[PDB]
Amino acid sequence: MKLSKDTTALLKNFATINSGIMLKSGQFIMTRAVNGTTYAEANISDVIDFDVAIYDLNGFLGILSLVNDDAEISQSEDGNIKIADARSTIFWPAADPSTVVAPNKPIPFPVASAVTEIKAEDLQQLLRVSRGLQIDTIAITVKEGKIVINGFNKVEDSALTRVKYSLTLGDYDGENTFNFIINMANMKMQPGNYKLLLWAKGKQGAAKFEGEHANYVVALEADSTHDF
Amino acid sequence: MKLSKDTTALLKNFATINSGIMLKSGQFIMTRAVNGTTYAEANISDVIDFDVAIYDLNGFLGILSLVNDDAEISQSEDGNIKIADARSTIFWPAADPSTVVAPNKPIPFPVASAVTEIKAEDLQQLLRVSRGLQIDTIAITVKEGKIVINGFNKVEDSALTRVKYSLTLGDYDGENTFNFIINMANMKMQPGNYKLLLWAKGKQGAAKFEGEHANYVVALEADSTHDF
Amino acid sequence: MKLSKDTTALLKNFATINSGIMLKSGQFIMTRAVNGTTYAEANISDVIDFDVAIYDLNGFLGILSLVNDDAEISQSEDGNIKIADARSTIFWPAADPSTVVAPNKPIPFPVASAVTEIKAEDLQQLLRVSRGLQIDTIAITVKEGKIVINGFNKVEDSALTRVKYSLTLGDYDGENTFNFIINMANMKMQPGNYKLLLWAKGKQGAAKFEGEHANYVVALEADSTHDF
Repeated sequence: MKLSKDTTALLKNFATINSGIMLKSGQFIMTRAVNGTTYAEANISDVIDFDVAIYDLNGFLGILSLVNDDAEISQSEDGNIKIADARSTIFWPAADPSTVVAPNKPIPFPVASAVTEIKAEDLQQLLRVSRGLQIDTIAITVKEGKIVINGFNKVEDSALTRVKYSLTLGDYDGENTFNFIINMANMKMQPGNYKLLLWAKGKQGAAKFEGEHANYVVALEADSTHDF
Repeated sequence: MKLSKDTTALLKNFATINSGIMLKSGQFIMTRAVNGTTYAEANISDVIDFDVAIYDLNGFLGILSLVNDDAEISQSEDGNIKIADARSTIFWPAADPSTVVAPNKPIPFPVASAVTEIKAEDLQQLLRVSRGLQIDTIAITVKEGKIVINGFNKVEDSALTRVKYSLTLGDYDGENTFNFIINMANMKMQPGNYKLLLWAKGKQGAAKFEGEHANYVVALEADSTHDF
Repeated sequence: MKLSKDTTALLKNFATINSGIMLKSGQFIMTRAVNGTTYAEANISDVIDFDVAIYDLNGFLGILSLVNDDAEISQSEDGNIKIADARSTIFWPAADPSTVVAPNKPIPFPVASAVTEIKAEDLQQLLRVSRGLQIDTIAITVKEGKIVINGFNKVEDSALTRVKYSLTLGDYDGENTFNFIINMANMKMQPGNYKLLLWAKGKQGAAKFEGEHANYVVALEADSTHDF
């Protein structure tokens, strides 16, 4: 198998969600944070031709940048990974799968309670601002008939009453009410545009970021409220 | 009000002098070190439309560098700062004036004892060499008919007797003799060319670096000598 | 004396071998690591017109990068170093040879047992991979009529049995058997192409990397083997 630049760029991102990964034969990759707050999946143009668990994904990816593009990666004789360059060979350890937390088989996302979208420059601003504003939690709600994302510094407003940052995502044509709360540390989507699919039922809730390359599903905090 | 890239760059330089600042409506900014050793002022092209004190100038400038150019900065509903964009909004705390040391009035430099200049490439060399040679104090004096700047490491040489770096500005046309001493920690001018105005009356003295947008006034140290 | 950019670049690389150096009148420089494991030398195109020991080479070279290349480096009135250009003078300390471990004399590298080469690209990858794979020791040997370098992780594999990296240098037109072991920490040659000269007698052994700018000599580890 071979890994194009796009595929390694995706893997580098999944590497920020979970340092390790479980690759399975086919053109689909997926991962989740050790604590299950964030999950991500993607169909890739490259094809994986064997099942292997890589404990240090970013390390593996770095080692692939030292080889040619047409490098041929395969399963080493002893069970590891073999990267064959024009005149050189690199062997990378394959880990026992028990040392890598991986997600269960993919299940279709439910039908959305609410739908909207976020543009690359806005996701970028949201993420960049959280650092300087000490924003560690955001809430997607409705104000004056438009979906908006408010940012708070929970450590010192617990009730999320003092909005420090506010972003308008467009108009809401629904009729329901909600204030879905997300933990900023879970927003690991790679930069780019995203369709935002909000889902809630009772005390269950999740936000899906459907992008052009991958999909990210993040959990809503217990404190979330709605009338769906 | 809208602040341009040129104005925020100056405010960023002023933040190295004092971490907080007091803005007054108009097109003039000035600040002073909390210990009162260095002063700075600048005329700006943008206009400030409301009076406001900012405790953490740097943090503020980091937040402005995240919103568009059109970003309008205004007096918030609850008396703080509002940074409005077309689709986003960021709030920032406005401090009580009393909690921010600031100059009460501009420092005029009506008279000079000596006038010289320092070119941008030479000021840059001075600063860099200083870091490399632990130079923490400089001395402006006359040497064989030339105005020069000598650099020393005060801790390893209390008599300011071992010059580690020497820079010639030009020849002196005066008739006086002097040795103006400056603590490098007070050389906060941003890069550029400067007219240098030196003044000393008895146990008094100060140096003014006149730039083509901001000026700096730093006090000479007590062990300075002169025949003025 | 005036040091051109190519001499300072070489001097900067020797500094990674031994933080200090002993310069001597002539057109030749050399140095050896404090623990005596690696030796380096080179012919330079500038003339060093006087003996001087430099305790902090990197610092010195940094200083030299703040003045014009036309800078005159001379023996200070009091034994130290004086660097001077158009309008500025910098003084750098000369060290007592006692505080600097320098080589004694270029002992002629013996006839070689075997000879090969390593292209710049290969060398770079060897170093880059060694870091990513934590390869602390390499082995130069013959495999299928070819000279090859195998990298191991000696702390995690004492017997040097599991190759983690392998590079092909070229075919061995000779007919001897050898397994020359080198400690990665001694591979300090600056980047470029090199002629590899390997030599061994009994329990004696060393490798000389012959480059166009400079030459590096590194000893072989005790565990090396050969029938030369």
